[PDB]
Parts: sequence; C-alpha cells; structure tokens
Amino acid sequence: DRKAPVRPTPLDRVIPAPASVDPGGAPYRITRGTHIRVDDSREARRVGDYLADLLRPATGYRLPVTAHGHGGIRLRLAGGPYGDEGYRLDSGPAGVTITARKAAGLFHGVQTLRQLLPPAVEKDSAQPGPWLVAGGTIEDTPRYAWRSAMLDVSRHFFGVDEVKRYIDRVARYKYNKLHLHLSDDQGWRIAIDSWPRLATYGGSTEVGGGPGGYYTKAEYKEIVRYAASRHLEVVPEIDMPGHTNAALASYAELNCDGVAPPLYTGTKVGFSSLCVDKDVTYDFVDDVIGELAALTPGRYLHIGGDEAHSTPKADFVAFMKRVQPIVAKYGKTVVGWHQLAGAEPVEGALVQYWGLDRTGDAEKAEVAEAARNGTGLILSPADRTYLDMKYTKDTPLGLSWAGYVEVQRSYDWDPAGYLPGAPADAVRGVEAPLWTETLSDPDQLDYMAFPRLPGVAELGWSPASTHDWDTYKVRLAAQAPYWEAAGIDFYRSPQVPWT
Ligand SMILES: CC(=S)NC1=CO[C@H](CO)[C@@H](O)[C@@H]1O
Ligand SMILES: [Cl-]
Ligand SMILES: [Cl-]
Ligand SMILES: [Cl-]
Ligand SMILES: [Cl-]
Ligand SMILES: [Cl-]
Ligand SMILES: [Cl-]
Ligand SMILES: [Cl-]
Ligand SMILES: [Cl-]
Repeated sequence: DRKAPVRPTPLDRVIPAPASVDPGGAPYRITRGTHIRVDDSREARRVGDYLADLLRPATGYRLPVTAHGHGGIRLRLAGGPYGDEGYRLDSGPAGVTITARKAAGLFHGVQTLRQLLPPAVEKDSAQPGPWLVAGGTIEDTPRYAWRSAMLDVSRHFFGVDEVKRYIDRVARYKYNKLHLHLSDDQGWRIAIDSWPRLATYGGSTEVGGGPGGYYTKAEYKEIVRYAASRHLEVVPEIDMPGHTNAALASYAELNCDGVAPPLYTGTKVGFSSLCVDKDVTYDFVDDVIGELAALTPGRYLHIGGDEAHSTPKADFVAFMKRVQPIVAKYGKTVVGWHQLAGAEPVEGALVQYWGLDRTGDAEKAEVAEAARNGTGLILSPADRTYLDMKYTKDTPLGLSWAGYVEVQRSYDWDPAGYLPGAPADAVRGVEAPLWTETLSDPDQLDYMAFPRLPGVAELGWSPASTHDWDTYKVRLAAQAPYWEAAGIDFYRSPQVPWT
C-alpha cells in the first residue's frame, strides 16, 4: 500500500530537514470545501494560486484562493524571527497555517506542505488521498543564503519549457538561485544585439552536432520571470576568457590571429581563449555584460574563469583585472569559478570552488586565502555535488574524471569545515551543477539529478545539527513513490532503503 499510506507522513520527514520540528496532536485533513486564505496582496495571492495549482489535479478540489474568511489553509505575512526565507507551519484539525515575513517564506512553507501530503498528490487525476498533514509545528530557517543549482545549456541546449521543468524540480527543495551556463565551446545561448552572430552562428550547434539553439531576449526574460515566480534568482554565466570557442567561431576579429576557428562539437576542454592583447576583446566583453546585466534582475553575473589553459597565468590575471570591474559598472556582483581566487578578486566578489579531495594544498590555500581576504565562497566540489558525475563505474550516463559519487558521498559532509583553513563565515553556501556533455533530454537530466539533488539542498538549508546519513537516507527513501507518481526518473541507489 506504499502508493497511498494508511497513515500520514511524519512531520519531521522533510527534505531539507527543518530547523525545528514539534509534532503533536491530530492532523489536519484537506476536504473538498477547503479554501486557501491569503493576505490581500498580489504576492500573497501568487503563492496561494501556486499552492492551489499544485493540489487541484490530484484532489479534484476547487481550492479557491481568497483574502476573506477563515480558510482551512492559511498563508499569512506577519512579523517574526523568520528572515527573508523562513516560515512557521502549524497544523491540526483547526487548519494549516503558514506564517512568514516575505512571500519566499510562504513559498518555502508550501514546499514542506507538499511532502507532508501523501504521494498521491503528484498525480494528474483525482485520488482518494486522504489529504492528511501531520499535526504539530515546524519552525524553519536556512543555514546558508546561497543555495543554487546550475544547468549547462551550452553543451546540449534545452529550451524554455525544458528549463521550466528543471526549475520546478529544484523548487521542490528550497534552492533560491539558478545558475545558467549560457556559453561555452559548443554553444552561445543568449542573443546579444550588439553581437548578433554569437547566437545565430555560435548557437547553431551543440555537442555531437546538428541543431543547437539559443534564447531570444523574450525567451530569456520568460525564463527569468518563471524562475522568479518559483523564487529562484537567476545567475547567468558568460564563461571567460576560456570556454569561449562559440564566440571565437562567431567573430574572426576576436581571435588573436584574426581567423575564426570552426564550431566545436566535441566534449573536451581547455583549448580556447579570448585575445587578452586586443582592444576589441574588452569592447566585446563590455557589450555582452552590459546586455546581460540589463536582462538580469538578480544581483550577480558569473564570468566563469575556469580551465583557461590556453591563457598563460600572467595574461589570465591581466584579463581578470580588466573585466571584473565591468560587472560593477553595470551594477552587479561578480561571481567566478575559484580560479579567480588566483587573479585578485574585487571587493564583493564570490568564487565557486569546484575542486575535489585530490586537489592540492596550494590550490585550496589560494581559495582559503581569498576567503580570508573577504571573497565569499560557493562550495560545489566535483566529487560531491556535480550531478553529471557517475554514481558507479556502471552508470550509463555522466563523467568520471572526479571519480564516482554515490548518494552517501554527495550528502555526507559539512560545508563549514570542508575547506582547510577557510573561515566558516566565508562560506555563502553550496551549488549542485549539472553539466551536459552527456545529457540531451529532460529524462536524462532527471536520472543524474535524482536522488542527489535534495541532499545538496539539505546541506545548503538545514542546521548541521540535523545532518546524519543514517536518518537522512530514511527521509530520502520516502521520496521514491512521490517521484514515481510524478514521473521523475531517478537512480535507485543501493545505499538508500527505498520505500
Ligand atoms: C568549472 C568546470 S567544472 N569546468 C568543467 C569541467 O568539468 C565539467 C565536467 O564535469 C565540464 O563540463 C566543465 O567545462
Ligand atoms: Cl474558482
Ligand atoms: Cl475575514
Ligand atoms: Cl520575496
Ligand atoms: Cl476518488
Ligand atoms: Cl537571499
Ligand atoms: Cl516537478
Ligand atoms: Cl575533441
Ligand atoms: Cl578534456
């Protein structure tokens, strides 16, 4: 009977683990007459409608959203110790109430509520339920404010609707940032009006050849809009000065020898570089960042900086000295991969660490030295949170350059002391990147993202006090029938005792 439990989900059985769980008393039961009652604002109705949309198919209930009356489900904005993102959830026969300071907090509370409900809530046709929500109180706040998921759309392109699907997968677990890898050697995926061939030519293929694709400005604005309605701040990346072949192939004049290389359809790295010695390079960078800044309402622009292995250290430092201030010129905070830690991060910058256990002490020290010097740290170790990494040697998709990453390995660590010598106050949070050298459709994205995606969300959200593999894997095993009912393919790890 694992498809419809006799009894409700325990109040504590939630990913991420809530900061505080106080089970007690009888559950609330949603019945055909339940109303979703919201505050009288466009943003409170927005969350209510989002909740109503999640529940209507499987309940068959009308679930009207109103700002009058005493709804059995109440989303209220109120003072409280909940920050921009925390919430309180109270549940019992008198109703479910979710209280927060800001809409993002109500939305996060919605994400807990959908796991308190039974797996049948994922179905697109009406079900018995019963629509029970365990009784008690959850009081929940995030440990880290940077909790991001990356999608690589350069290696294989994914259109607006496929990004919206992936957006909805991550929203489940209280991620608050969506990092988009918009350019690389195999693709340029954002239309730039000052440099139109970047999209029309540089976007014309992908890994393995054939059609590629790109986002018109309107498509990209719709992605940003959609992400925002799921409370994801979009962090765009234009990788530079390496991983730049699609741009180089698009404009001969950007190449140091003035000859445009061919379009790249392979799956290797390191061979491309912008021309640090040419003035146009910085005209090009300034136009691109300018246009991307304008499309970007979030606070951050990612300039990459990884694997510039055809850029000698001194030219790479030079290049980064010049381009970093362009970002603040257009009003944004710079993010780079942690190679930037070795080219003088500007005030306010963050760096994303993608090293592994085999990384050497000198490289890790450079990153911890930048932390000491005030650079924020985003942690995404390649042998922890790279969702493109194989689980075992038998995984059919993915890469293995970082070894194999089973479910326990991905989950079982503490960002706060992970980097030797790094002040734990320098750690802004975690990211789970999903690179697409090997992935070309959304079902494939799912199989590599699930089941590790929730775990990295937990490292970003939950108190370290709640961290424990043996109890976490029980909570994680409970997702199986939810994912099955939703059509989310996932790797049935033997380490996880699946429900
Ligand atoms: C910042 C990083 S990770 N650079 C890269 C190396 O590893 C990834 C493969 O896992 C690849 O897609 C990407 O270009
Ligand atoms: Cl209606
Ligand atoms: Cl009233
Ligand atoms: Cl908000
Ligand atoms: Cl029914
Ligand atoms: Cl925030
Ligand atoms: Cl989903
Ligand atoms: Cl190749
Ligand atoms: Cl390679």
